[PDB]
Amino acid sequence: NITDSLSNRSLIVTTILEEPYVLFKKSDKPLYGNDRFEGYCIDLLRELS
Ligand SMILES: *[C@@H]1O[C@H](CO)[C@@H](O[C@@H]2O[C@H](CO)[C@@H](O)[C@H](O)[C@H]2NC(C)=O)[C@H](O)[C@H]1NC(C)=O
Ligand SMILES: *[C@@H]1O[C@H](CO)[C@@H](O)[C@H](O)[C@H]1NC(C)=O
Repeated sequence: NITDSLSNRSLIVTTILEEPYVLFKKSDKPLYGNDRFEGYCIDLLRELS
């Protein structure tokens, strides 16, 4: 239950925008916050969250 173990833990992740791991989100209208990104590391961080 590592899903239940880390609640109430707002964490801050930084990254570098050069990779195919993170190269924003492909859409006509830009989103904001964590939802404006996509890639290997972004959906990987969504999987880990
Ligand atoms: C986040 O905070 C809430 C506050 O309600 C926690 O909920 C309680 O968590 C404890 C265990 O830490 C349980 O024993 C209680 O039954 C829960 N409810 C009550 C009555 O508060 C929640 O678990 C916390 N989440 C974390 C820290 O991961
Ligand atoms: C996590 O907790 C849930 C309770 O809803 C339980 O069903 C599940 O088996 C737990 N996960 C592990 C790996 O024990």
